[PDB]
Amino acid sequence: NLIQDKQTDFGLQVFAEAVQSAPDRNLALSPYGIASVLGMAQMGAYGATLKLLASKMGYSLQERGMPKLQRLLQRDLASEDGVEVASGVMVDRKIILEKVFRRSLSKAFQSVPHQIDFSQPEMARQVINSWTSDHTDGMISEFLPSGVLSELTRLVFLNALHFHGVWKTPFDPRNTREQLFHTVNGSAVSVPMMTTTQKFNYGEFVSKDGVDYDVIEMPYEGESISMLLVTPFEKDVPLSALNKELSSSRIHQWRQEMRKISKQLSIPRFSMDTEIDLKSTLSRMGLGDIFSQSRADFSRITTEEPLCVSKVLQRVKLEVNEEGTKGSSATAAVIYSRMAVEEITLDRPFFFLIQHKPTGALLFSGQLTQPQEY
Ligand SMILES: *[C@@H]1O[C@H](CO)[C@@H](O)[C@H](O)[C@H]1NC(C)=O
Repeated sequence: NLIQDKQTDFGLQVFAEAVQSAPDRNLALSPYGIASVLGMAQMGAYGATLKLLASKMGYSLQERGMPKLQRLLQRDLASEDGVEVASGVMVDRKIILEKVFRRSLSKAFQSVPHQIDFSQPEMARQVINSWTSDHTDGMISEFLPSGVLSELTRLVFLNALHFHGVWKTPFDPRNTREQLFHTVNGSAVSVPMMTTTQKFNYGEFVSKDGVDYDVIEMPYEGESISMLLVTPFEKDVPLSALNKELSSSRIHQWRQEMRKISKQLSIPRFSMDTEIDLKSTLSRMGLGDIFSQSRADFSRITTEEPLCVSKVLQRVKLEVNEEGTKGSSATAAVIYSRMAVEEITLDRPFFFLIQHKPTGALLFSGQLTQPQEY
């Protein structure tokens, strides 16, 4: 809907700032997860800080009927098989919380703020890691490494997501082969390339800046979730040129302009485990003041003292491999055609989006720039 698209757009903007500052690195974020934590921050914000957040995000969770929308969204995504996701706010145990913040987090997120003794950073780390692990079924067992929290840490918003998908149609691992992937370096490296032929939802598009590109869709079993793979046509045009195609409306027009068509698709097998501290990106988006001791207004969290965000952290993890619906065939029925099936091989950096179709939410937005890394 309208506000789903606003969340998707806000999260893709964060994604687009992240890749702009690190064009050569593998990166997976969760637009849903990012909107979720900044939605938590909104519940605590007041005055100019609320106004700032609401204007950058495009909506306000403090407005009538909005907590129920956040809550149903969160409920629908978390209930997907394969999805383990956790968001929460961790606040120093010494701070006296306002009831309104408690009531807001319960109404929109069915959560409570988690009080942490940050004056003992290594204990705080173990407590936060165990909580995150318990709430992701162990899939994110050590959310934070040492050196992130300090004794000065007061308020942390975090989101953790692991996703184990099963393709509707399995890849045959016997069809997986070492083939060359071209990095932004110009260098070529040989990696396992999974391959399959099937009728694929497929479209060709051109960006605003006249860059020609394709998008191809691959469903997980159930078809509530599917991955969209997006890449420049020309092998020597960088992935960067596409950063601004990623909007919820552009995704809407991809879905109505795409049609099924036989294709031989080859894509690297890869895993990503991306940890990100979102300060630098959010500040590039104009949200720097939420981190400022002098300018941030979280009066809804506490009125007894100044308070600004210490950290906004996300960790996202997924493994993309051959696994498909058990006992299903890797291969279509043999239909003869004088039509040569076009090959699409993803042997240069590409975007991948993983979308929940009922809500339209993006569980992931990532770029693969080097398949041999996480
Ligand atoms: C590119 O630089 C050299 C080869 O040109 C290599 O050692 C390095 O790891 C490459 N980096 C990436 C990200 O492919």
